[PDB]
Amino acid sequence: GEVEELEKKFKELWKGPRRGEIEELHKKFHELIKG
Amino acid sequence: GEVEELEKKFKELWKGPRRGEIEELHKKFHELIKG
Repeated sequence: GEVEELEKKFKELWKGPRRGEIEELHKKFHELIKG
Repeated sequence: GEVEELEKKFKELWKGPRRGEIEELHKKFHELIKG
């Protein structure tokens, strides 16, 4: 197990369950790890 | 199950397994869902 898990949960939440709440979390990830 | 799954896998990959590869994926998420 490496990072393929976080990526799969990503495209799986946009196409399946809700979506607006998912991309909202992505914005949080930008303020979570910065760049 | 809603979005708490993607968030947990997030902070779990930074603090546990590798990390540089995780934040790298986050950049991909920005080009994955745009804003």
